[PDB]
Formats: sequence, structure tokens, C-alpha cells
Amino acid sequence: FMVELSPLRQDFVWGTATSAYQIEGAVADDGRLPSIWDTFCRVPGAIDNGDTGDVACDSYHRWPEDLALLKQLGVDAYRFSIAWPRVIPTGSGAVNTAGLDYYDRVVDDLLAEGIKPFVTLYHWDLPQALQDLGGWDNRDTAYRFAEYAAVVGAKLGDRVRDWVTLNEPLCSAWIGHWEGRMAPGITDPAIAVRASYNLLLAHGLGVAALRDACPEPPAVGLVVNLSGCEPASQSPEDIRAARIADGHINRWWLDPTSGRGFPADMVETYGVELPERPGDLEIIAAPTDFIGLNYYFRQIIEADGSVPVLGFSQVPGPNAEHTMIDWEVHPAGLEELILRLAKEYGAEKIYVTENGSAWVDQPDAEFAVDDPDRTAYLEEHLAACVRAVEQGAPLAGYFAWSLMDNFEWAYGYAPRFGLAYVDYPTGTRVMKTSGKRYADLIRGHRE
Repeated sequence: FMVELSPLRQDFVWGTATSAYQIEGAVADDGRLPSIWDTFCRVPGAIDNGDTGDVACDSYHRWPEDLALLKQLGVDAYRFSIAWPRVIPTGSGAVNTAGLDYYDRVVDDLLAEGIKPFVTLYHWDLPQALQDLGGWDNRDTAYRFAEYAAVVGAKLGDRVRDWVTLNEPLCSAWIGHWEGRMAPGITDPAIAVRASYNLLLAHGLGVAALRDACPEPPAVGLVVNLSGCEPASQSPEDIRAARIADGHINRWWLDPTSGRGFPADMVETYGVELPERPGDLEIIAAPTDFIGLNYYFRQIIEADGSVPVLGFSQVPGPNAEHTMIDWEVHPAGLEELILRLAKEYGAEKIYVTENGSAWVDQPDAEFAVDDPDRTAYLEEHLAACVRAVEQGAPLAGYFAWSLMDNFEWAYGYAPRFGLAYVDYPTGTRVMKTSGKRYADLIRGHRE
């Protein structure tokens, strides 16, 4: 199968994405202080194989090697994140000049190569100093986030025009504070629900901070990892359970940012008093210029009385094709979610801010990798994007996760998502077949 991209407008944005803790390393260099992910990597058992982000791809010191990959791809845009503890290391007060200078240089270099920066402010690396004050269960953290947004926007917002406040708040809130599988490893539904609230408040305060501080008017959006939630059977119980999952995974984030309040069925499900103050709903519903869809899989849901509060469990998806971390391959789910954002939520501009897959790579001695399953996943999901556009969706671009292999959180380095292979001992990056195919597809679209 070879995807046909001609239905996409010529001003479609072709991109690829990374995040700071996953690639930068240099965790103690040039004024950086620890994040909650530094701390989590010191907890025995938290990360598969005892991996850490201490070195990762060493992109703090090897940024030109990333830029070389970006030029080889011919992407129009690069989505990367700013490390809060590199810029305001304690989360309050003093700005770390050297840290902010790094990102200033990245922006200039990208623009010199004709590549637009898409900047994520928060990609999970909360300063540990703020976690020591209660983290996202302290409303003050949202105001610290807004201050950080204003610092970064004032510095970069003459050149950076495209901004993400938070990446995947579901992961920060539910996986970081309910499941405990991501930093800070808390397992408490009440803390988790309050954290989800303060995260959404931080999003809204951050939108306002960027519009106030950027020298040129910013386009700002939230990034959410959505999954269609489908019942394992047509029993009334499974249908209802899948709808609760839909609230937990999708509507909890989309409804209040769209001005529809928090979904009443989920408020009743959680039974947690939201830490709400007058005016907060208007802040959370701050007007945005796009919505960022991260998509990897749908979720098949069954009713499950053994799961406290939620009463549902994910079960395996039925498609034969699964990635190395057992994520079902289902490109139709990407088409469907793009259309749901356009139709049900009236989204005026949608980006696929992440999509990609991890497979076992077999490099040769010079790190060349032929990755046919990663390539096929890419082509099939691009075809789903094309179908959504043909049905009227305002899809403005697509960002491949990821530019190169990197630290995949509690999985460690085992799942390689890169379009380019990374030899971690040397930092050598070598484009895989998938990345070369992506470059060919971009070129063919522009021709």
C-alpha cells in the first residue's frame, strides 16, 4: 500500500515531534534542577530495566545532529518541548539564562532552515521543587506555570507562533496520580481528580499568559491523547462502561476547555469535590486556536466491578496487528477522532500532534534499519488523515512521533518510536526506512 496525499492542501504542515526529558539528557548541566521524572527514575521498579533520562539522546549537547535529521526529513515544522526545570529551575523566581538561551538558539536554527517551531510548554517534567509543595495538588502550581509561560513567550514569541500549553494531561493526572505508573507515582483518585483540575486551570492561565507576553500574537492549543472507547460486547453494562471510559479519557478534557463545563456523569462517577473558585471555568475555557490530537490506539472497554470508582477495564483490541508494546494498530480510529473533534466539538483547526509506533529494530553495524511495520503504520495513518480531510475535517497538519528513538517513560528505551535510529552509547542518529519514506511522501505532496 502507498498513500495518496494529493487531497491535502499545500499549506498542510508536515512535522515530527520530541519532548525535552525524553531526548535532552544533560540533566545536571547549565543550571538545570531535577524534575519529577528525574526523581521517578531513582525509584526501584518505576522504569523498565532501570533506565533513566540522565543522558537519553544527549540533544542538549547534540542539537545540531537533530537539526540534520530534520533537514533530511524536509518537514515544515518541529514540535519540541521546553524543560521547565531548565528555564525556571525551582519553578519560582529566578530565570536560568543559559537554559532559556538553549531554546532561543534552537528556534533561530530551525528558522534558518525554514522549519517552524511548535513549542510545548509542559511535557510532564514538573520541577521537583514544585512537587515538594504538593505539585499539581497545589493550585499555586498553575500560577507558577503561567509565570513560566510568560517568561518563555516573552523570549521566543517574536518568532514562535504556534504553542501547546500542556501535553496529554490525562497522563499527568490519571497515570501520574491515580495509576501511579508515571511521575510522581501517586495512587489516589481524589488527588488525581484535583490534579486534573489544576492542570486544566494551568492550561487556561497559560493561554492568557502567552497572549499577554508574546511580542507577536500566538496560536495556542491543548494537546490531548484521545482514544475511541468501544464496548467489548453489546450488553447494556459494557455499553455504559465504554461511555464512562469515554468520559475519563476524552470528554473530561474536551468538555470544560470547550465551555461545556465538566461532564456531569464523570463528576458524579468520581465523587470528588473539585477545587473550584469563581471565574475558573472561564479560564479553563480560554479560547484556543487549534486542538492537538495525539492518537495511538482505540480502547475496547468492558464493565469491571473490580476497578474502584471507574468500574471498567480495557481489554485487548481485536485487530491482528499490534506493536511491540501490544498497542493495537487501528488507523480508522484516527479518522474517527479527527471527525469527532470537527463535528461534535466544532473544532476550527486540528493538528495530529503525535502519531507513530514502536517495533523491534534490527540495525546493522552502521545502524541502518529497515522497519517495514513502522513504515506501514505511518502510511495507513496518513491515509486515515486524508479520508478525514475528504469528509470536511479542518486538519492542518501531522506530526510523526518521533524524530528519533528516545526515552519512552516507564518503558525506558526498549520501545523505539523513531523515524531515525539512535545508537545510545555514541548518540549516532541514522534515518530508518520509515523516515526516508516520510521524506519521500512529503516531497511528493509538495510536487
